[PDB]
Amino acid sequence: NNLEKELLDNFKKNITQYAKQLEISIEKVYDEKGSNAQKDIQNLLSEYANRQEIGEIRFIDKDQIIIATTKQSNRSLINQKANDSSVQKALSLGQSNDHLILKDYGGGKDRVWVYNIPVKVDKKVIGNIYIESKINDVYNQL
Amino acid sequence: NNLEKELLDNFKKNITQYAKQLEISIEKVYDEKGSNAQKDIQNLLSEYANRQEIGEIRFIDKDQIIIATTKQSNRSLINQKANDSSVQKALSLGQSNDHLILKDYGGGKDRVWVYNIPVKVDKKVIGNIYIESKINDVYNQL
Repeated sequence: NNLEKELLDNFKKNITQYAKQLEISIEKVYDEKGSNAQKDIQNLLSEYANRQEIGEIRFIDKDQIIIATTKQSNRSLINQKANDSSVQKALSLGQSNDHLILKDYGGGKDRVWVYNIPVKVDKKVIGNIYIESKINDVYNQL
Repeated sequence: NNLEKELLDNFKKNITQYAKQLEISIEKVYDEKGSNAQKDIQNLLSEYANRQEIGEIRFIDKDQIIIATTKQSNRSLINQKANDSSVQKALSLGQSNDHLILKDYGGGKDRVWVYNIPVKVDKKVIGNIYIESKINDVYNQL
């Protein structure tokens, strides 16, 4: 019955927990590790991207330039501006948001759950983690 | 100064990217192409082995039998068990690892960077890609 509801909740919870870990790890690049942060960020992102349920992670800085992406095909978007309202809102409001979108990666219009989490280090919004997660597979694992 | 650091990072990045491509290609043998997989695996491995900076690639299956190797001299190790802890750990933990070892291929003890990447197809660890890369030449190209 509502195994479906628990499956989606658990999926949501995992993603949020991933995203928090990634946000803290990026803070820790500054606060503890120091100090080529883009490289440090790209590596962390590409690590986290290794979950099958994550389709893409990007890091968009406070000037809204994309400085890392985990997708092969979008590497050309690195060092470009991000044309995205949910990202601008996170950068501007300094709070997280999530939303569903429809995206055709080439297999059909897929249900994708986007999560944005601003990265705030010592009182400054330095950027935003943008995550596409494959909420589709929740119905596949269902 | 730290041209050295960038050279090693770039070397590491390339190898990781190779290994990911090879892992996906082996998944795609099952998911898309079908269906004499050992032959399919040996060919892919021997293809990828064509980079000068790759010294050997082996594929070790979940039972830890070596089913492909790109080295002439080790062809006798094909269809033998792999006596290797970094391989067992990848198969068991289902995550990638890397490590440095010292290996004398006959020219002296060389610095070799080993990368292991488990191959997971539709939720099963089916095996592990083991790569020896010639981190030595980074200091030669240096």
